[PDB]
Amino acid sequence: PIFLNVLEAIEPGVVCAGHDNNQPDSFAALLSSLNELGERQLVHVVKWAKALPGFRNLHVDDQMAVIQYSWMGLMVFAMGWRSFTNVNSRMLYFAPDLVFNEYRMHKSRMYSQCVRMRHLSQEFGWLQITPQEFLCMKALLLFSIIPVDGLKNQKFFDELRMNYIKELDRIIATSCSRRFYQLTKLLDSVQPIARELHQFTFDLLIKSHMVSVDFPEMMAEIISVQVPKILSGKVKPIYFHTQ
Ligand SMILES: C[C@]1(O)CC[C@H]2[C@@H]3CCC4=CC(=O)CCC4=C3C=C[C@@]21C
Repeated sequence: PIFLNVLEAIEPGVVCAGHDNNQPDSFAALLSSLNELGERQLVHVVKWAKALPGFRNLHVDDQMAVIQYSWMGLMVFAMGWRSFTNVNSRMLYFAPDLVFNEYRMHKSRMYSQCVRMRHLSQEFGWLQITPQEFLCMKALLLFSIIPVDGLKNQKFFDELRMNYIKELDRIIATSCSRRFYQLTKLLDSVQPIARELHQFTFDLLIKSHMVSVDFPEMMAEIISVQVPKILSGKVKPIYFHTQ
């Protein structure tokens, strides 16, 4: 009741990219649209996270940090879910006005990464993830990447993360054990994907001026300030099982 009531009530609604589907696809136009969509989704991720049960118990500085580190994985996870519920994972449903088909996957120069994300999407089907499990897993996904040196107040974070794990546990509840195993495995699988995208968007930002790919304000900031901390090993994901 209560926990899930909150997660359902705060789930963001549909977000459009504002892409112009009439002009021919192209590396520059597709990625620039994705970046605009990224900026827009970021606004929602922030509002969503701040409304999560117990989130404000975290030190104010830790709050923005965990959101900026988890942003990529969060977007990837929700996207895979939208792709599964809308186009049965046949394509990547980034937004109602920005669906990637085989051709866009290739023209965006993100084919292998898109293949990886499509696999994630398909897993929602293969595992028959319920909407409730999806919401719990997405929440937990927000608390799955932190600085090696710890946050301002690691204790509140560890406590909060532990609670979201217990919540996923209740929703699942020798079948419980098997289900918990496969869902935590799925959650772990998001990280390697998020890392490839972190590397890709970072490289893209550095040469964005040469390829005509625009990066909105807040994203350009996150990719140049928070993402390199992840790429250089200062910030690491928290895996359930050893990789
Ligand atoms: C194109 C790029 O710069 C590299 C990877 C892209 C990511 C891929 C994951 C993603 C999922 C969504 O549903 C919203 C937009 C979205 C992105 C928008 C811009 C990024 C960060």
